[PDB]
Amino acid sequence: RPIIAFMSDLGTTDDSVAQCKGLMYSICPDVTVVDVCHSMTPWDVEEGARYIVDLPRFFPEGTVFATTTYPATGTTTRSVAVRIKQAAKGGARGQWAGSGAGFERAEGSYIYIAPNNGLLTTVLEEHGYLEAYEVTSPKVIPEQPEPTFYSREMVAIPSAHLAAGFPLSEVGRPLEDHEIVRFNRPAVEQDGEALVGVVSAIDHPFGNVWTNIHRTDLEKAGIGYGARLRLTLDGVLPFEAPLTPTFADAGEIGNIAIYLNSRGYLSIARNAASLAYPYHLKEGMSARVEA
Amino acid sequence: RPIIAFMSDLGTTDDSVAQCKGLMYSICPDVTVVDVCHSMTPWDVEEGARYIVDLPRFFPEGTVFATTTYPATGTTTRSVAVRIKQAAKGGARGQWAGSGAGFERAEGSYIYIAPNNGLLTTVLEEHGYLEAYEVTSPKVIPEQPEPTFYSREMVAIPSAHLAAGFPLSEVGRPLEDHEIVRFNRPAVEQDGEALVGVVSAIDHPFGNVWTNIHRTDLEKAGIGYGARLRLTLDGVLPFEAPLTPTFADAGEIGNIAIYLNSRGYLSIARNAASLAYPYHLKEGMSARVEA
Amino acid sequence: RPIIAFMSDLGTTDDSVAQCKGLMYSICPDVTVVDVCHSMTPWDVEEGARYIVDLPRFFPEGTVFATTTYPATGTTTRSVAVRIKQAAKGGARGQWAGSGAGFERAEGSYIYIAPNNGLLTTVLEEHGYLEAYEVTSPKVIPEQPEPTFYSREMVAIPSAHLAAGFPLSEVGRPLEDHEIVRFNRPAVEQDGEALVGVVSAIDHPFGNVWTNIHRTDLEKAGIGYGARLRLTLDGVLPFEAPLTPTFADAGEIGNIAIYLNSRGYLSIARNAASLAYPYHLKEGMSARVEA
Amino acid sequence: RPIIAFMSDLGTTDDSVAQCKGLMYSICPDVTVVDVCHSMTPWDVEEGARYIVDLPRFFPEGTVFATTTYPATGTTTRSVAVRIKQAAKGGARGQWAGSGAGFERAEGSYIYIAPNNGLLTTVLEEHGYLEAYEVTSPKVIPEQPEPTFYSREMVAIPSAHLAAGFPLSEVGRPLEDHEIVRFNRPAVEQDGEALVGVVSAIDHPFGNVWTNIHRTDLEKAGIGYGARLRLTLDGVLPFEAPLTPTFADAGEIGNIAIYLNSRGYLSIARNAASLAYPYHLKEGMSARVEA
Amino acid sequence: RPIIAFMSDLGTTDDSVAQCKGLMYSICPDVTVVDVCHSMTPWDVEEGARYIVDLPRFFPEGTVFATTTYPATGTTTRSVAVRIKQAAKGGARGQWAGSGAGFERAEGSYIYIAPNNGLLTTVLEEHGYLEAYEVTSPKVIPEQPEPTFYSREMVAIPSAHLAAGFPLSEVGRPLEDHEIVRFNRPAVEQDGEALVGVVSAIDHPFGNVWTNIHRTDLEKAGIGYGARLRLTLDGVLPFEAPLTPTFADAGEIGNIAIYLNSRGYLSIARNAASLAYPYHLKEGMSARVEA
Amino acid sequence: RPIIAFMSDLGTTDDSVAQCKGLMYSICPDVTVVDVCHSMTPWDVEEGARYIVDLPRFFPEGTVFATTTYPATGTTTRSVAVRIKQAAKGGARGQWAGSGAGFERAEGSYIYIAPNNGLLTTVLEEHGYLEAYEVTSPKVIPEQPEPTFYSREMVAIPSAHLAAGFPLSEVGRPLEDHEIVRFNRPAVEQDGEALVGVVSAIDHPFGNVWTNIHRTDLEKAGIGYGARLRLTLDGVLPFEAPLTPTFADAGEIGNIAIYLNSRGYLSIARNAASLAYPYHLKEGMSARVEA
Ligand SMILES: Nc1ncnc2c1ncn2[C@H]1C[C@H](O)[C@@H](CO)O1
Ligand SMILES: Nc1ncnc2c1ncn2[C@H]1C[C@H](O)[C@@H](CO)O1
Ligand SMILES: Nc1ncnc2c1ncn2[C@H]1C[C@H](O)[C@@H](CO)O1
Ligand SMILES: Nc1ncnc2c1ncn2[C@H]1C[C@H](O)[C@@H](CO)O1
Ligand SMILES: Nc1ncnc2c1ncn2[C@H]1C[C@H](O)[C@@H](CO)O1
Ligand SMILES: Nc1ncnc2c1ncn2[C@H]1C[C@H](O)[C@@H](CO)O1
Ligand code: MET
Ligand code: MET
Ligand code: MET
Ligand code: MET
Ligand SMILES: [Cl-]
Ligand SMILES: [Cl-]
Repeated sequence: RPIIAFMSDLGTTDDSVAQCKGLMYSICPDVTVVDVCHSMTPWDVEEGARYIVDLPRFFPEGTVFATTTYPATGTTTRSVAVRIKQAAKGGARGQWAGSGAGFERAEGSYIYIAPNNGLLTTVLEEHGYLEAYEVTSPKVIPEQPEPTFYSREMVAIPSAHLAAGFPLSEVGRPLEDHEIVRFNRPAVEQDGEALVGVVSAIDHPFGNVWTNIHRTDLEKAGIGYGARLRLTLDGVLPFEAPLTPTFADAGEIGNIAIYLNSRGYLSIARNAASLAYPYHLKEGMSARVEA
Repeated sequence: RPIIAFMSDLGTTDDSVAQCKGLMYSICPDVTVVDVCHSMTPWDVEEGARYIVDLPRFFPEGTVFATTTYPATGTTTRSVAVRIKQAAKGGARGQWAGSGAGFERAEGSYIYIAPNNGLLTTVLEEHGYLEAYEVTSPKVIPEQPEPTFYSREMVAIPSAHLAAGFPLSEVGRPLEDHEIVRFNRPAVEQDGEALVGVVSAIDHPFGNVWTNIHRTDLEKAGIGYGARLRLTLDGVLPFEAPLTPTFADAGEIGNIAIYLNSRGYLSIARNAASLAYPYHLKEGMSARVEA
Repeated sequence: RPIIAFMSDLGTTDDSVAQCKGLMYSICPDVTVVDVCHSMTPWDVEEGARYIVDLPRFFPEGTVFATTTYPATGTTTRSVAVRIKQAAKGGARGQWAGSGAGFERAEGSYIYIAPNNGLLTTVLEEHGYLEAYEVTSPKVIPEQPEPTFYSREMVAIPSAHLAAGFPLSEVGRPLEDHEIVRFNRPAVEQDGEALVGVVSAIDHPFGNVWTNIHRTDLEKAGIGYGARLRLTLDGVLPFEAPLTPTFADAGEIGNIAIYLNSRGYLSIARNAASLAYPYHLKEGMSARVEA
Repeated sequence: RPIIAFMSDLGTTDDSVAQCKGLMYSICPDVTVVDVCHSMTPWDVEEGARYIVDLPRFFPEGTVFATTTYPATGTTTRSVAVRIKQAAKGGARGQWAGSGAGFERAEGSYIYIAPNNGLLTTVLEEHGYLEAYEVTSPKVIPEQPEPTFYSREMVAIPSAHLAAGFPLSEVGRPLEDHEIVRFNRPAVEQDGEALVGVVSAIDHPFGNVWTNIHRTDLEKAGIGYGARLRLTLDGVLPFEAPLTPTFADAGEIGNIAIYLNSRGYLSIARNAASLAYPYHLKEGMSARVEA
Repeated sequence: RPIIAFMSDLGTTDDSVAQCKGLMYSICPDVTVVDVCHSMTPWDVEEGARYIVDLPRFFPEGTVFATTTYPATGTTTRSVAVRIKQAAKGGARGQWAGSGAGFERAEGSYIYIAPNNGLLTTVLEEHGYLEAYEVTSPKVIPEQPEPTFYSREMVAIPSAHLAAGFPLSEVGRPLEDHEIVRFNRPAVEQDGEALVGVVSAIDHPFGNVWTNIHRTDLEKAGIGYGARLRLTLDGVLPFEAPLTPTFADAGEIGNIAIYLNSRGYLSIARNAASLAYPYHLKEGMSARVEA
Repeated sequence: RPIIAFMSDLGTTDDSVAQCKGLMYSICPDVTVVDVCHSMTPWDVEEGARYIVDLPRFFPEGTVFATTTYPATGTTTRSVAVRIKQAAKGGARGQWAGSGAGFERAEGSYIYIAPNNGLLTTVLEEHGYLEAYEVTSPKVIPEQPEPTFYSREMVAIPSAHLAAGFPLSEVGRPLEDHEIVRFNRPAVEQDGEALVGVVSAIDHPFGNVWTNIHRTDLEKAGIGYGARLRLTLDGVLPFEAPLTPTFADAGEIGNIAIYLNSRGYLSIARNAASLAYPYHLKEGMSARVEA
C-alpha cells in the first residue's frame, strides 16, 4: 500500500493535477494519491513549505511527498529527492500524532521530492535528512520534459517511481548540502520582553491569524498558558487576551483568543468568528507580543 | 473495502485535511477516503447538516461518515458516534439511489462520527438511530488531543478505527437521547394557502436557490407539478412559474424554473443561467410562495 | 483496480460530487475515482472539452472518463458513451506522456461517457472513435432518474458500470455520427502573416494566457522557437517576446514570455508573475501572432 | 446676474470643471454658474440628455445651458447653439415648477450650447427650437482650441459669451434641421395590454428604478393611479403594486412602490429602501407594465 | 446678500440638486447657494443631523439652512421651519469660528427648513429655538407638489422665499414643541471608569474614526489632553494612545492618534494614513474608552 | 468681484467644505467661491499640485487660490501665501486660455495660500513668485485655531481676507526661498532614444492615462505629432500608436490614441472608451516610450 502525498500550486480549476494523478497510477498501479492541497499561492515557496513540513508524523511510513511549486520549470535545474531523518514530534505541546499516545514513526521513513528551489527548507531543518539526490535519471523523469510542466515531469512522475520502489539513490547523483537550495526563515527577535515576528499566514477558511512566533520563542520570554498577552498586528491593532489552549477559552462567541495553533505557533483569533476577514488582516503584516 | 466519507470545514488551502487523511490511512490501511466537501461555512452546523444527511443511500453499506465542524475544539466536549437506522429514500419523488430500481440499503449499516454539537440533527431525524456513543476511549482518540484540531483528533482518527472494525460500542459510554445535542430546524409556516420559509441555501456553482419548503410541505398545500406558483424571495422579488421537474422546462435559456431540487425541496433557478449571482441572492433571505 | 476519471461542474461546495462517488464505489467496489476537476464554468461545454481532451495519454488503459456538464438534465436526452480510437500524442512537441520516451497507449483503450450535448467534440476530433452508444439501458441508468441530477444518473452511475466491465455496446443502441452533437470550434484565421485567434482560457492559478492558436497553426506561418513575436490581446495590448520553451526564458521575474503551453497552444505570461490577473485579461479577447 | 447651468462628464476629481468655470467668470464677470452635474457616464449622450431636458422650467429665463460630453473633441466638428421654444411643463402631472401654481416661463427664453453629437435630442423634441447655430466664430471659441478639451473650448467659453449678451446668431451660420445630429430614442411598444420598455436609469443615490415608460404611454393602456400593475425587470423579476403617487404609499418600509417619477416616467422602488442596489438592477433591463 | 446653505441626500449624479438651485435663483434672484453636501446616506436622519448642526457659527447671520432627506415625500406631512436661538460655540475647545477671537454671532439669526422627520433634532438641542412653523402656505410651497420630490417642493422652494425675506411666521401655523418630531440620540454610558459609545461616523476621505463620546463626556471621567487612553472599537480592536490635540502628535506617519475631532468628539486615526479603510471600520461599531 | 478658488482634500461627504465657504462669505461678503475639487487623494501633495498649477490663466486677475491638504494641521507650522509672477501659458502647444487668441493675464495677479508643505512646488516652478509670506497674523487666522482643521483655519479664512483686499504682506513676515518647502519632482530620464517616466495620473472619469513625460521632454527626443510611438505601462503592457492631437485620431471606437493631454504631457487612452479601468492601470506605475 504505497502513498504519494501531493502538494502543488496547480490549482483545482483544470486537469493539471489529474494529469499528474493519471501518471502516478500509471507508474505505480497500487498507489494511493493523497492530496495535500493544490491551492497555495503560486511560486510562494515559503507558503508551500508550511504546508509540507508537518506531514510526516500523520502518514504511514514509506509515504512519499510530492511537493511542488516550480517557477524554474523548463530550465536545466533538477529536482532534489531527500529521505528525511526524524518524523519529528509536532504541535502545541510537541507529541506524536494519533490515538492513544500517538503513532511513533521510525526514522528514515519518508521521502520528499521537490524542485530544488528551497521548498524543502523547513522540512530539512525540522526533520534533518539521511540522503539527498538530484532527480536526473531518465528512468524516473521524461526524456523530453514538457518545458512548462516540471511539476508533472520532475515531481509527479518520479514520486511515482519512488512510491513504486525505485531505489532512491538511483534517481541521480548525491547532492552535497550546499547544493540543496535554502531560503532564509524570517527571524523572531527578542527586543525587550516583547517578541517581534510576522503574521506568517491567515488560517483559511476561519480567518484565524498565525504568527511565526513559535512556542519555544514564547517559553523563553517566560510566556506559557494563562499568561496575559498583548499582541499587536500591523503595528497598530493591539489585542489583549490570556494565552489559552483553545478558542472557547475566550468566553463569548466573538471574543479574542490568543492561543498556540496546531503547528506550535502563537496565533490569534475570535471564538467561533473570523478575526482576519472583517479587518482584512493579511500575511506579511508584522506581529509583536508581550506580557 | 472500508470507506470513510469525510466532511469538514477544514478548507482546501492547507494540509489540514491531508493530516486527517494521513492518520486515516495509518489507522485503517485499506481505507478509501471519500471527500464529501471541506468548504462549508465554518462553524455553521445547519449548513454542514445539509451536506451529510442524504449521503447514506449513495454509499456502500459499512461506510463511515466522518462529519465535522468543531467550534468546541479543545474543550471537555466529546464526539458522538451513532449507527443510523434507515438509509432512507430521498429525492424529488423519494426513491433508492442507483441504476435500475436503485440500490436498497439494509438498516443499521452506516455510522456517523461527529462533534456532539448538533451537526447530526437532521441525520438522526431523517434516518433515526440504533445506538449512540460518547467517543472517549483512548483506543480511538489521542491521550493528548491537539487543543485546536478536534476535527482530526475526535473525528478523523476515530472514524478510522471504526472503518477498521473497531466495535462501535467500545468508543465510550452509551448516550441517552437528551444528551445528543440538537439544533432547531427553522420551520415552514402555512399562513393562508401560502408557505413561508427561507432560502436555506444557494446551490453553488450554478446559483440555483434552495428553500426549506420540502415537497411534503407542498403536497399538503395542494401544489404538485404543473401548478402555477408565485415565489417571493427576500420579501421583494416575486417570481412566477409552473412547478416543473427540471430546468429546461422553463423553455428559453434564462427563463425561471420553479422546481423541486434533488433533495426534495422547493427551489428556483434560471434555465442554464444563474439566478442567485446577478441578484446577490443569499442563504438566509425570506422565501414566500403563493398560487 | 479500474479507474473512473471524473469531470463535472458540480463544484466542491456540497455533497453532489460525493453522491456520485458513493454510487461509483457501490457499483464498482474496486474503483479508483480520479477527480479531474469539478469547478468548470457551469454549462460551458467548450471549457469542459478543454479539461477532458488531453487526459487519455496520462491514464492507464481501460480508464473511463465520466465527463459532465448537463444543462439538459431531466429531459429525454440521453448520454453518449464512446470508446475513443487514438490515445493521441500531445503537448508542446507532440509526445507520449511519462518517464523515458513516455508510455505508448494502445488504441481503443478508453471510454468517455458524457451528455450528448457536445462536450466530447474535441475528444472525438483529436482521438477519433471506434464505437458510440446511447446510454439508455436500465442496467446502467436509474429507472426513475432524478430530474435535475443527470450528471449523477446518466453519467456517474453508468461510468461505474463500464468501469465494472459492463459491455459498452449494451448501454443502448449504436449512434450514427450525425447524432453525436458537435459544437463548432472557433477557427484560427491566417489574415496576412498574422494569426487571428482568441484567448481560449486563463491558466489558473497563475494567470497565464492561453490562445486557441495551436503549434500547427504556428509552424505554417513559419513561427517556431526563437522567433520574435508580436502578440496582441483584446485588440489593444500588444506584446513582444521571442517564442520560447518556458517562463524563465523571459529573463527577470515579471518579464513576458511567449511560449507554447503544455497542450501545444500559443500562450503568453509573465516569468514567475501573473499576466492576466493584474490587468483583468479574460478568455475571449482577440489574439494575434506574427513574425 | 445671468446664469450658466453647466453639465458635463468632466468629473469632480480634477480642475477640469474649474478651468471652465474660471473662463466663464473671465468672459462674463457677473455670471452665476450653476452645476447641473459633472458625473454622467462619459460619452453617453443618451444619459446626458436625461440630465438636461427638464431644466428650463426651473431656471430664470435667459439662463444658458452649457451641456457637454464631447468624444469628437479636437476634430473639425463644431458645437450647436440652439434657442429653445417652449420651456415645457413637466413632471408626474405636467405642471409649471415653483410655488403656488408654479412659474410660467415665456418661450424663446433659454439657450443650449452643446456638441453637435445628439446630446440635445430630447431637448429639441420636447421643447422645440426657434433658431440653431454652428458655433464657429473666433469671437466665442479659441483660435487654437485645445485638441482634447472641446468641452472647455467649444462649450464653456462660448456659453459665457452668450450669457454675457453675445448675439446668438453671430456664433456661426444657421444650421438646417437635418444638420443637427439626432440620436434615436429607444421606443416603448404596446405589445398586448402590456408595455415593453427599458430601465432607462437607476435613480442614485436611492436605487429607485426608472423606465422609459412615460405617463402618456400609460394613460393610453388605461393605467393611472390606483391600478394594480405587474412590472417585470430583466425579464425575470416580476413585481406587483398599485400605481401610486409616492413611496410611503407602499406601506411599510421596504415595500415596493410602483409610481411615476418626477420626470413623468413609470418607476419602481422600495419605500425608504433601495430596490436597485441589493439586487444589482441596472439600466437597460427590459421593463413591462400591464393591468 | 442672502445665502441658502443646502444639504440633502439628492446626490451629485443627476440634475436633482440643480433643479432646486434653479428654483432658488428663480425665487430669490440675489441668493448665494452654498452646498453643504448632497451625498449623505439616503434617509439617514441621524447622519444628516451631524452635517447640519455645526454650521451656524460659520455662516453670515441671516443664512438659511435648507436641510433635507425626505422619505415621507408625497405624504401629508409638512416641513418645519425654525429660527434657532444661539449660534452656539463649537469645536475641540468650544469657541467662535473665524480669524482672531472668532466671529460672535447674534441670537435668532439663522433659520432651518427641513422635513419634520427629526432631521433638526440635534440643531434644536444644541442651539435651541425661538419659533417654529409648519410650512404649509401656498405662497412658499407648490399647490401641486411633486409627490416624490418634497426636498425640492417643501424645502428648496420655501428656503428661497425665506432667503428672499418672506416672513417666517407666514409659512404656516406655529408648531408646539411636541409636534416637532425628535429622534433619540444614542447615549454614552459611564460603566466604570470607561465610556461606552459608538463609532458615530467614518471621517471621509481620510478614514478617521469618530465616536459619539463628546469632550464633556470625557472631562467628567477625568480625561483631558495628555491622558493615556485605551480605545476599543467593535469590541475587539483595542488601541492605546495619549489624548492629543492633533494627528502629528502621534509621531511617525502611520501611528495612532487619539484626539478630539473638530466637532468636539473623541476620535481615533492614523497620522497621515487611513485607520478605517484598511480595516473596514465602520459607523455603528461600538467604541469604549478608558484611561 | 473677488474670487476664491478652492482646492482641498476635505471631500464632498460632510459639511467640511461648507464650513470653510461659510467663513469665506462671512469675511468677504462679495466673494464667489469656485470649487476646484475637493476629492484629491488625502495628504498627496504631488497630486494636489497637479490640480492647482494650471489654474491661473483661466481665472480673472485678482483670483485667490485657496489650496490645501494639511497633514501638519494643529502643529506650529504656518501657511505660506505667495503672489505668483507669470500666469504662464499652458496646454498641448502652449497658449493663453480663452476665446480668440486667448486672454493674456498680467503678472503679479494671483495669490496662492497653502500649507507650507510643498503643495505649491510646481506652482512656484512654473509661475515663479514676486513675494511670499508666513500666514501668522491674528487678523487673518484664528487666535485659537481648531487643532485638526487647519485647512479651514490657516487657509480658507485667510484666503477670504486676501480676497477682501487684506494687504498680502501683512499676513506675516516675508519668507526666504529656502523656507518655502519643496518636494522633488520625479524626473524623466532619456535612457537611449527612449523616455522613462511614470503614470503620473489616471484621468478620471475617462480612464485616460497621464505620464510625467512633458512635450518638451518629447520634442528633444525628436518626437512630435505623426510619430509612431511605442509606449509601455507598468513595464509589461506595450502600446503602439502615432502621436496625435486627439482621441478620434485613433480611428474606430476603442482604438489606442497616444496624444498630448491638455496640460502638455504624454498620455495614452482609448478613443471613446476607458483604457485605465478595464486594465486596472494606476497613478504610480512605470511608463516607458520608444519609437
Ligand atoms: N508564468 C509562470 N511563471 C513562473 N512559473 C510558472 C508560471 N506558470 C506556471 N509556473 C510554474 C508553477 C507550476 O507549479 C509549475 C508547473 O510545472 O509551473
Ligand atoms: N476561530 C475559531 N473559533 C472556534 N473554533 C474554531 C475556530 N477556527 C476553527 N475552529 C474549529 C472549527 C473547525 O471545524 C475545527 C477543527 O478543529 O476547529
Ligand atoms: N439552473 C440550471 N439550469 C439548467 N441546468 C442546471 C442548472 N443547475 C444545474 N444544472 C445542471 C448542470 C449540472 O451539471 C447538472 C447536474 O445534473 O445540473
Ligand atoms: N479617451 C477619450 N476618448 C475620446 N474622448 C475623450 C476621451 N477622454 C475624454 N474625452 C472627451 C469627452 C470629454 O467631455 C471631453 C472634454 O473635452 O474630452
Ligand atoms: N425610494 C424611496 N423611499 C423613500 N424615500 C425616498 C425614496 N426615493 C427618494 N426618497 C426621498 C429622499 C429624497 O431626499 C426625497 C426627495 O423629495 O425623496
Ligand atoms: N489622519 C490624518 N492625519 C494627518 N492629517 C490629517 C488626517 N486626516 C486629515 N488630516 C488633515 C489633512 C486635511 O487636508 C486637513 C484639513 O485640516 O486635515
Ligand atoms: C484549528 S483549525 C484545524 C485546521 C487548521 N488549518 C490547523 O492546522 O490548525
Ligand atoms: C502552466 S504550469 C501548470 C500547468 C498548467 N495549468 C497546464 O495546464 O499546463
Ligand atoms: C426620487 S427623490 C430625489 C429626486 C430624484 N433623483 C429625481 O430625479 O426625481
Ligand atoms: C480634520 S479633517 C477636516 C474635515 C473633517 N471632516 C472635520 O470636520 O473635522
Ligand atoms: Cl514560516
Ligand atoms: Cl450623533
